[PDB]
Amino acid sequence: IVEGRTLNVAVSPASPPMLFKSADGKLQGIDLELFSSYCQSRHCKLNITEYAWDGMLGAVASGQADVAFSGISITDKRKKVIDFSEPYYINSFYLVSMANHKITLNNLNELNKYSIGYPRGMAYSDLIKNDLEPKGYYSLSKVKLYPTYNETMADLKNGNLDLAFIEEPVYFTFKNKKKMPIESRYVFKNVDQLGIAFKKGSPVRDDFNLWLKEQGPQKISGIVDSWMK
Repeated sequence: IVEGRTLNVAVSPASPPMLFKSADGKLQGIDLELFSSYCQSRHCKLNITEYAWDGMLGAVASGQADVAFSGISITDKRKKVIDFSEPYYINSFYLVSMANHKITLNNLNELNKYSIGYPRGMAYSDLIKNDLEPKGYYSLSKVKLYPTYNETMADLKNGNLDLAFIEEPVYFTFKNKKKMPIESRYVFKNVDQLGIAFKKGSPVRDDFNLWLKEQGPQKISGIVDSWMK
């Protein structure tokens, strides 16, 4: 159903290695390798537009875009307005400090005394609103929000922010690829899943799921792992 068809794709490429830009400004990452391989198989073409994070989710939710990707978490809230592929990665969320800032976290009752920050519109808000706030561990009203992970890290680096909420693959990019002196202090293990997003009702979601299964788990996991070092 996509043969010869051109799809409008919304991205917001500041989530390495799922989707990001090299120095030369070239778009790249797991998500692009996956979806461009799908299109090579089904003979479709991509018309890619870059948005801010909320602009990307908005475009696929309204049907302005046919497809969206940039390491997008499959959440209950988003599923009401967006159709997702099966997950290509089981994700974990870390609370991260500078290495010289010795924050020891025994349990969730200890979060309240610290500032927590992350990119506006990301799924950390859901975790807080649904899992931490009701138990009195933290309040959404106390979080610091930023445009991207880069501005979040900048406030971590200068000491303005105590803890950044950073998903595992991005954390490893900053720590191991970029060699930033940061350390996880708490891990929410396997609490999340990443998928490709499609406009509600899109048959492309179903056919992409078919393609994922044609490829098989080892091929997909191999693509994912190749990018995560």
